[PDB]
Amino acid sequence: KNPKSDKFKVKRFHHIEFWCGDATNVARRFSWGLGMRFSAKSDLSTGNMVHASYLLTSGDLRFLFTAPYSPSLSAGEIKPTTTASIPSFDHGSCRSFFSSHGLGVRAVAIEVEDAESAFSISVANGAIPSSPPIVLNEAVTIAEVKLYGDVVLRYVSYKAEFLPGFERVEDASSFPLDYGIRRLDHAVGNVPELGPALTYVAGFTGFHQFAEFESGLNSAVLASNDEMVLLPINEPVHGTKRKSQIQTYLEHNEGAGLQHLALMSEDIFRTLREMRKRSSIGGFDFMPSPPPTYYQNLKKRVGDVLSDDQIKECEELGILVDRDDQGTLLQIFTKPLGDRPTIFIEIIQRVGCMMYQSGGCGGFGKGNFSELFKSIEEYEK
Amino acid sequence: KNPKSDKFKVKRFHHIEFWCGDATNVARRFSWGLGMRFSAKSDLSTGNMVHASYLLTSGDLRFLFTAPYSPSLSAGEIKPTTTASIPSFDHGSCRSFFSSHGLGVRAVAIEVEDAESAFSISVANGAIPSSPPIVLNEAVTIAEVKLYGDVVLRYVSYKAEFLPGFERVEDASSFPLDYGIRRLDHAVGNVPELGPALTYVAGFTGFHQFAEFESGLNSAVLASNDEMVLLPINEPVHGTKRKSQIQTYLEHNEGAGLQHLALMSEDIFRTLREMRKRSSIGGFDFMPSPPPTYYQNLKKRVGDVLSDDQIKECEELGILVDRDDQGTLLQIFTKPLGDRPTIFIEIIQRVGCMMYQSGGCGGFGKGNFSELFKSIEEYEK
Ligand SMILES: Cc1nn(C)c(O)c1C(=O)c1ccc2c(c1C)c(=O)n(-c1cncc(Cl)c1)c(=O)n2C
Ligand SMILES: Cc1nn(C)c(O)c1C(=O)c1ccc2c(c1C)c(=O)n(-c1cncc(Cl)c1)c(=O)n2C
Ligand SMILES: [Co+2]
Ligand SMILES: [Co+2]
Repeated sequence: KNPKSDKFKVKRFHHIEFWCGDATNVARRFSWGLGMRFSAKSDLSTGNMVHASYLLTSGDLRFLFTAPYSPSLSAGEIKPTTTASIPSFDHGSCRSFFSSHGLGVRAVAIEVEDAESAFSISVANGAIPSSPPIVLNEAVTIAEVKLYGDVVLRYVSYKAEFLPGFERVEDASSFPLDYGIRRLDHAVGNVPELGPALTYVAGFTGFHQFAEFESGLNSAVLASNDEMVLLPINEPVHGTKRKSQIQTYLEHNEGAGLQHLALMSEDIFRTLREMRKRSSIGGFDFMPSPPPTYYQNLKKRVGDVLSDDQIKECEELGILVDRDDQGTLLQIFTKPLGDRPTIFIEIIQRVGCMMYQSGGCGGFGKGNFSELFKSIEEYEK
Repeated sequence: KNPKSDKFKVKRFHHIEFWCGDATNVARRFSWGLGMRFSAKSDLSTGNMVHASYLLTSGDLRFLFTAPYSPSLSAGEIKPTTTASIPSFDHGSCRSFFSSHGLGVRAVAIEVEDAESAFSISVANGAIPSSPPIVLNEAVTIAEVKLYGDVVLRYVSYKAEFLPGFERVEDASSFPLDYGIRRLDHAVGNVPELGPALTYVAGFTGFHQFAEFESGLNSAVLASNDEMVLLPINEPVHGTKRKSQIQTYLEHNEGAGLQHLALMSEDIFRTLREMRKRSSIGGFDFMPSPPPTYYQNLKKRVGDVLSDDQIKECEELGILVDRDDQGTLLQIFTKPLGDRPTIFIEIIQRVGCMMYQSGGCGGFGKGNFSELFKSIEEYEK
C-alpha cells in the first residue's frame, strides 16, 4: 500500500556530505577504496576561506567531504560577505560534530522541486529548522532541517555543476576510476527510540511506511511517493544474549546518527572484486564471510534466479542473497569506515520488479539474519 | 666543526606521531601513497578505550597515526587504571591540537639510552616538560618535552615490538608495500623567530649547529653528536616581493609547528615512479616540475656524479639536485599532505661521504633556490 502522501515534490537522492577534520585524506581514501572520481572542489584555491569541500562521484552517487579551515582565515567576514560555498557551514558546529561523533555523515541531501517550499511545509509540519532557505547565485536553493541526532535532511532545488562556487577539478588530477557503483539506494539512521523518530520524520515529510517482507534491532522504512528515496531507521533490541549492534553504535557515536549507506552497483561482482583487491592497500575491509553452508543452501532459495556459476561466484566474494515476494537482493557490508564501530557501507544490487526498476525491490535483507544463524548452526554440525 | 656536546646519549630517530581526527583514513591514505606497511595497532580490538593508534613502517621509518575515541568510553578510568598505550595522550590536548592545526605532527621521537635521564637533564637545562618519564611494562621508558609550538620532542629508551600494548597486525591485513623509503633524514620546524627557538632547543639538548654550504626564510640545523638526528628550524623573511611560505605556514597552521619531513630513499627514482603512479588514485601530489632549462644546466653542475641517462631520468620525475663540498643531494617535495598549506614531505637520496654514510651529506638543497630562479629566467628567454 502506497498512499503517496509526500507533502512536497521529492525527486532523488542528491548527495551525502561527510563532516571530517581533514577532507583531503578521507576523500582520497574513499576515492581509491570505492572507485569514485574527484569531480568538484571548493577550497582555498577557489577562494573559499571557510571550509574545504571535495566531491566524489560514481554514476549518480555524490559523496561530499568537508572540513573547516582555521576560523582566523575568515575572521573578517560576516554571513553577507562569506566566502563559504555551503552557507549552512559553521566552524563551531563542524568541530563539535566531529569531536563528538568522529567521521560521519552530516547531511542527507535530496533534490526537490522547490527547496524553499519544502522547508516551509516541513517546518509547518513539525520539522526542526536547521538552516533557512538560501538562494545560491540565483540558481540553486538549499535548506536544512534536523533529521535525527546531529544529521540534517538537506533540500536542494535547481531553477534550470554541483553547487555555485564549486570548480570542476582538472582532469590531470581527476583519474576516471569506476568499480560499477551507480547510485545511493538507501540511508539508514540509528536512534534510541524508533517510534518518536518515525513520527517526527514521517510527520514533516509525508513519507509513508514501506512494506517489509534474534537480530538486535527493530526498524522501519520511510519512503517517498515513487519509493526512490528510502530512509530506514533502527532502534536497539535490548536484553538479548548478544549485545545489540545498534546500541553499540549509539554508545560509540555519542547518540543517534547515520548507520549505513547502501550503494547500488550495476555489477556487484565486478564492484566486489575491485574493492576486495584494494582492501589491504588503502581501501575498505569487508564483513567476515559466512560459512560455506550458507552457500550450500541458497541454491534451494534462489536457484531459479542465479546460475550455479553465479552462486559460486557469490561464495568467493562473500555476497549475501535475500528474496522478497517480488525481487531478489544481493548485498555485502564493509567494516566500519573509520576508527569507531559506527558508520559502514553496504553494496547492493537488485534483481526484478521491472515496469525502470521499482525501489526496494527485494527488500533490505532482514531475512539473512535467521538464514545466517541457521547456516552457522549447520556449519558447526 | 662538531663539538659533540650532546648533553645525553642520542641514538636515532625512532618515530613520528601524527595527531588526527580519524587515524584509520589518514593511515590508509599514507600507506598507499608512500608504500608503507601496516605493522602495529593499539585500539579497541587491543583493549585501548582511549585512543586509536596505527603504526606504518618502511625500512626504519615509523609513522604513527593517533586519534581520540569518545571520552565516554574511558570516563571510569584514572591515570593509574588507564587503557591508553601512550600514557602522554590526552583527549583535550589532542582535540585542541587538531582543531587548531589540522592534521599535523605531534611528536618527534628520538631513541635515547635513558629516557628518564634525558628528560631530567633536558628540564635541568631549560626544556619545558610535557609529559614526565613513564616506564611501560618494565620494558620501555617514554618522556616528552616541548620542542616548538604544540610539537613535543619524545624520548624513548629500551631496557633490552613498537611499544607495550601494541599488537602486530595480522598480515592478511598487512600487505608488504615498499617504494624504497628507508628512514627519516630530517624534520623541520617553522617558528616566528629563529633565535629564541634555536637557543631553547640547543640549550637543553646540547645539539650543535650543522655547517651549511631571495628565498623566504632564514634557517639553521641542529644536529646530534654523530649528526644522524637533524632538526632544522626556519623563520620567515618578511618584506619580500613574494610572500614567505614560512609566514603562510604560520598563518594557516595557527603558529609554529613541523613544516616538512624528509624521508631517505635507497632508490629515489623507483620511489618517485611508484609515488607518481598513485598521485591521482589516493596518493600524494608533487610540486610542479622545474623548467627543462634547469635540466639543461645540471650536466654543468653534477655531470661527474650522474650519467646523461640519470639526469634525463631526473627530468621525467621532476627531481632537484644540489651539491655540497662533500656530497650530492637528490630531492623532491610533495604538495601539502592535508587540507591546509602547512606540512609536506620531501623525498631525498644522498650520494657521497662514505667512511656508512655521514649525515647531512650534500646539505639540504638551499642552493636550488637561486638555481631555480636562474633557470626560470633562462626558460623565459
Ligand atoms: C537490517 C536492515 N534493515 N534495513 C532497512 C536495512 O538496510 C538493513 C541492512 O542493510 C542489513 C540487512 C542484513 C544484515 C545487516 C544489515 C545492516 C547487518 O548489519 N548484519 C550484521 C553484520 N556484522 C555484525 C552485526 Cl551485529 C550484524 C547482518 O548479519 N545482516 C544479515
Ligand atoms: C631550505 C631547506 N632548509 N633545510 C634545512 C631544508 O631541509 C630545506 C629543504 O628541504 C628545502 C630545500 C630547497 C627548496 C625547498 C625546501 C623545503 C622548498 O620548499 N621550495 C619551495 C617549493 N614550493 C613553494 C615554495 Cl614558496 C618553496 C624550493 O623551491 N626549494 C629549492
Ligand atoms: Co541496508
Ligand atoms: Co629538507
